[PDB]
Amino acid sequence: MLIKGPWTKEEDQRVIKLVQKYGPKRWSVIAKHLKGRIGKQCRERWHNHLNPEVKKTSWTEEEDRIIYQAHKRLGNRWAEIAKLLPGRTDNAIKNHWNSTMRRKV
DNA sequence: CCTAACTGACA
DNA sequence: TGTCAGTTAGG
Repeated sequence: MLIKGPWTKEEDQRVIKLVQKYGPKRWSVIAKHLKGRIGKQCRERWHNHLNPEVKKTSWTEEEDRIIYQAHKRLGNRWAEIAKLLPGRTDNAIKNHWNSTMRRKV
């Protein structure tokens, strides 16, 4: 039967409302309503740039300058960079770098 | 280039 | 259980 695979439909529609109600710090409970997409699955879709709580402004200049600096000293510490960078959680700035800025300017 | 999607290791 | 560091997948 259908299980795992891409994350959408009865996936976002759940975490999307459950996060705005509880918050991204109860993945253990959030998971219970996602049927099989438990524990980590919910976190995977989220904590990146999905959070409707942060409009998809994306990288351009005022943010593209972050990786160029933040990574230059704390790149391998995406967790703290992300914390000091509201919006792009510990995943957006991580994959962005290793795809877009994969040249360590 | 851009976000999404997951795994292994760690706190 | 959640986070932390890196890699993978589709558009």
